[PDB]
Amino acid sequence: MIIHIVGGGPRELLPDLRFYDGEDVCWVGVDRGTMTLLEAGFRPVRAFGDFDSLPAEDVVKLQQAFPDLDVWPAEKDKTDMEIALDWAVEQTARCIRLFGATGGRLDHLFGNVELLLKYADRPIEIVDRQNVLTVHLPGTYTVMYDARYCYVSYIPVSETVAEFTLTGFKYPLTNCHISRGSTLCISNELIQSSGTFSFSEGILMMIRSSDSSCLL
Amino acid sequence: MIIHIVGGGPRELLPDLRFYDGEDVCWVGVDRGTMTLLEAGFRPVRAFGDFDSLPAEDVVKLQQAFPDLDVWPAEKDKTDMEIALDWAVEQTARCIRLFGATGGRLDHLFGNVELLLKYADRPIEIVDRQNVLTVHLPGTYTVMYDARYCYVSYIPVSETVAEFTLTGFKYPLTNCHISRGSTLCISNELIQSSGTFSFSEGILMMIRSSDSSCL
Repeated sequence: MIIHIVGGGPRELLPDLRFYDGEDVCWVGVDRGTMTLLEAGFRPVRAFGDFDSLPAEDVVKLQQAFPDLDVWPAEKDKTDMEIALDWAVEQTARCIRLFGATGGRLDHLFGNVELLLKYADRPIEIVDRQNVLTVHLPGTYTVMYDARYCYVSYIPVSETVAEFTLTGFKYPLTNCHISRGSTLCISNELIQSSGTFSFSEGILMMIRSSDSSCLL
Repeated sequence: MIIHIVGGGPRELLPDLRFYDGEDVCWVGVDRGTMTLLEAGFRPVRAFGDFDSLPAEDVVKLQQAFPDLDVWPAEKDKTDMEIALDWAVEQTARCIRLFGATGGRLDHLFGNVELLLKYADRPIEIVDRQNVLTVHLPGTYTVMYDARYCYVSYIPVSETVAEFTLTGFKYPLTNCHISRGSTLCISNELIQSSGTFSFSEGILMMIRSSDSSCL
């Protein structure tokens, strides 16, 4: 099972959700992200937020389409994405992806990254038309060739990240010691069909991205 | 002196740069940022990056009207933005602002935030059409009401931020202990003409922002 949560960030930043759809995918709406789901003809198994966050005409379209929708109201001192994710991480999904979680007010993106950090031991991705962002605890992880992304960047979240090691990339790294501030960001490119990154200590962010140029 | 660096992030995210120009402003181009400056009619005192990195017509357009532009090539394991800021920080400027540093590839944004952190003792802002993002070491800081921004958020960068205190805000805090992962993001609003934030240990990010619900 895979859980795809669609929040209410700027809409031009969303990928085409049809390419993220599949029979193991359960869709969840957050704020006006629910309207995006309706437009794709997907039924959210669940939605989170208040209806004040949608235009009146949109609420009419939503309740018309799904009169029985299970909506969970906004909670004090928590964002709608947070309550959605708090629930999602209890469902034993193989992967959770957050869409509509980037762009606009930067405190939203950064708050969302803090959620990934809070749940660093869970498989959660932030995804937009140009990026997939993930955070990781020590271990060994795979990276598979993906047409959507040419660039890979690693950024230390913890003060240090020990024994950082890459296989399959343009620039090789083996047992590299990483200190935040001294190492700002490591840029690289998956050259082989697949590769790994691993580290023994700390907390590490990976961003795989693309841009207009990325069409090699 | 004020240094304004224009990078190559999505053009639509830039505020109107005319509002950020001044006699004391030295503009600096990074990547495609240089084209944005030329279109705006501001000649950069210096540019960072390679011409290979620019769209074909742009290299003509730039080398055609501004051939004497002082361009400094990319360096080893450093972004163009990095080398530009490394230089800017050496010039003893009162303020350094990075435009075209948000949106698009998020590795650019996050890498730029790491630059701000390396230089946390320096007055540097990341700015776009909806945000001003700064990072801060222990101290007491004044925040001035600004019509452009009706939201103010605080996010811990260090594991802990100690003795965090707000004065002049809609949701007050006094001598609060902040733990990253446990306090994810402090949303707020400045409700006086000036307010303060202070903390005694750690590193704290401030984001002042706006959206369509700012009156």
